[PDB]
Amino acid sequence: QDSLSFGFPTFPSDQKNLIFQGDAQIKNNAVQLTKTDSNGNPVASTVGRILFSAQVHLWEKSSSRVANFQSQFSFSLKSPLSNGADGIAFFIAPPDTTIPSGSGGGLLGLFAPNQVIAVEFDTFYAQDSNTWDPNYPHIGIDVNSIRSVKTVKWDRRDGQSLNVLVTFNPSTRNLDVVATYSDGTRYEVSYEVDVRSVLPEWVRVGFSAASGEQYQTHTLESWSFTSTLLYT
Amino acid sequence: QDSLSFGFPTFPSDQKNLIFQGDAQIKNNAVQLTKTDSNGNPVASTVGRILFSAQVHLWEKSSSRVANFQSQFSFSLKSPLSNGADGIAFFIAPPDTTIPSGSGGGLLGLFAPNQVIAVEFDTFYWDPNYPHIGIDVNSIRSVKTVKWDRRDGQSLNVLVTFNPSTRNLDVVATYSDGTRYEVSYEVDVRSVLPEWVRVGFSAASGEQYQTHTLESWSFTSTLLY
Ligand SMILES: OC[C@H]1O[C@@H](O[C@@H]2[C@H](O)[C@@H](O)O[C@H](CO[C@H]3O[C@H](CO)[C@@H](O)[C@H](O)[C@@H]3O)[C@H]2O)[C@@H](O)[C@@H](O)[C@@H]1O
Repeated sequence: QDSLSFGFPTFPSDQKNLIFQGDAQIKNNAVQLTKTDSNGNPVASTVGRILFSAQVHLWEKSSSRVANFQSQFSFSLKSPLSNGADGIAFFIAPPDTTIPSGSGGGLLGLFAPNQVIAVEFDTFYAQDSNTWDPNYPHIGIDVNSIRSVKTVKWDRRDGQSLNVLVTFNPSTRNLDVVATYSDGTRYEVSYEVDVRSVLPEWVRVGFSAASGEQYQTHTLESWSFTSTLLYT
Repeated sequence: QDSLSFGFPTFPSDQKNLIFQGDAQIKNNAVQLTKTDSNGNPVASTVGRILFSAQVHLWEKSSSRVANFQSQFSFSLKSPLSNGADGIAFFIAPPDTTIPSGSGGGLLGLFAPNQVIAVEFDTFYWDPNYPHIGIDVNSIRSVKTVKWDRRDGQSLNVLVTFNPSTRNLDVVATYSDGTRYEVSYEVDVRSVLPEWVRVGFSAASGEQYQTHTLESWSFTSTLLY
């Protein structure tokens, strides 16, 4: 399909178009990328992802067209542990992408010590962070192996939902990420990326989270996505 | 997804979201629901269907909601025969539906000699004369039809639409010259189809054939109150 759109104002249990991976599953009409005990609280050493069944025709060489697309979602994070971890992330990878062996923890079930595009919302520590301020969370644009090729200071607000909007326009190869809270608190970051130089014409779009030594929930509450091939 | 929506201006060779069943394949950036030869000509004994991977939530007994969708598409039909048969038909069956056994001939690969709705364009021998566009709700094939005109090689733009607000399923098939055909049968979809369904097409030809070419297809569905 040149064009594809789908939305989940909410995440009821009887899902069908979502490829749950890892501890991923539905509870309380939402998606827990990270595992969560019986009482709802997050556990440790948990990782999970979910993709949308239908693949998105990212781009097409035969017609020199790239997909102009938008991704709107919302996630709230919760955890007793004073400093939740590690983070959630919207990614775009090849269709057959599966959780990389040992990609848990600060890798967010995405990478392992690929070919991907991602907009991760980290909250873990890095005693060497070279593209952010470690002693403070961050939103990072991950292109291929290069993690956070551009970041923006963020804030982890326990239990509070964060409405985000990932929009990529091929007419500029401009990927914008606008995340905001309930009280107008606004966090953003843009970055020129040529989706073609890093992903196959056909990909899969979805989310990933993870927790290692420490934890937090990564409740995916709503989502919407649209992509359309544009000449050029 | 409470709302699903997709569009294929055309059908290239690299389709990742179509469940090809039977002999349906892609050729000339279109879907050859029925099979053709190396010369691209229709043949005998054959049925073919396609489905859109992503299931469509047609209604929700929970929120008691019903999906308000819409499906447009175009096809043409070629055969060296003057009485080419049997036809192509848009449908909505459960996610597991797969070409029924011995469903060749006029069964369009949609009926065995289920739960499914379908807008069929029968060209074969519902006025047992002129072709007809029929609405097949579940097992009752064609509970409402309208004479139709087969025009070899001519595209037929079709707009099947369902509205939970009146449960009216409307079909509007028109040609280049403007000739328009329409039909619309009341249908409490909840009555025959599970909440989760798949959409797609089907066609076939037994002893009389033709080419069932799906050239494009747009679909959108959104649950409502
Ligand atoms: O339409 C005029 C022509 O009709 C021809 O009749 C065919 C024969 O009686 C015999 O072969 O049976 C077929 C129908 O059976 C199969 O084909 C139809 C159509 O493809 C299909 O619906 C059915 O399920 C089955 O597969 C007749 O069409 C023949 O009499 C010609 O001489 C005549 O001009």
